[PDB]
Amino acid sequence: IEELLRKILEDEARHVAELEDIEKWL
Amino acid sequence: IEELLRKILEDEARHVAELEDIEKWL
Amino acid sequence: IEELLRKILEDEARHVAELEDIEKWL
Amino acid sequence: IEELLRKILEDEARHVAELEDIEKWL
Ligand SMILES: [Zn+2]
Ligand SMILES: [Zn+2]
Ligand SMILES: [Zn+2]
Ligand SMILES: [Zn+2]
Ligand SMILES: [Zn+2]
Ligand SMILES: [Zn+2]
Ligand SMILES: [Zn+2]
Ligand SMILES: [Zn+2]
Repeated sequence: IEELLRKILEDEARHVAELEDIEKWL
Repeated sequence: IEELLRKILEDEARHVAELEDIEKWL
Repeated sequence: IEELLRKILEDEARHVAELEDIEKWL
Repeated sequence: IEELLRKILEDEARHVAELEDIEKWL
């Protein structure tokens, strides 16, 4: 469970950064 | 932008799958 | 923990649908 | 599209916060 939660956390954080990039590009 | 959005949304769908498995394990 | 996981699951699923909308609109 | 993306990314940031709390509770 620990490893899976860490991976979701990582990916969610990356999404914030990617979506902020998209917002700026749009 | 379209390709990046698709990668993000596919990962969001994987999060549903992973969270559902965490629910089962808990 | 159960209630919080359910809410994240719900929201992730909604994001798939919203992001697929954005993909179509773009 | 920009407003919707902002709502999504703000929720992604909340998921990091919520997942981190779940880690602590577990
Ligand atoms: Zn995400
Ligand atoms: Zn991702
Ligand atoms: Zn992921
Ligand atoms: Zn499953
Ligand atoms: Zn999401
Ligand atoms: Zn949301
Ligand atoms: Zn949420
Ligand atoms: Zn916290």
